[PDB]
Amino acid sequence: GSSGSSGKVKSGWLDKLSPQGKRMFQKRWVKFDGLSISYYNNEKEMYSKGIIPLSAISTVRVQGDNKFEVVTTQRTFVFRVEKEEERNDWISILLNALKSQSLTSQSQASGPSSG
Repeated sequence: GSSGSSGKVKSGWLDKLSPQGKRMFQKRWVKFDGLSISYYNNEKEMYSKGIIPLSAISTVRVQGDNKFEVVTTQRTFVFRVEKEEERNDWISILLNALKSQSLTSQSQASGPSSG
């Protein structure tokens, strides 16, 4: 165990679910540093806030096609990607940053392989 490969961050156009009726989707810029998820609105805004703390993230799972649902102590959020590799990537990135903050946590899948 004690794995750790490159790729602890990720940033790209993501469709956030603002409304509560799957009536539409709003695209917003997202970026991960390693502590929290900072995602701002596509358009330039002022006096606005929108950051999800890694601690809030209780669990992560996949949804629909090329989509996933991120549960947060506050309110579950749904993020959609444009590529398959991304969908899986994002999740992994989070799960990886979740195990660091929480030892002996719920394991998803281990891949012991070097080169």
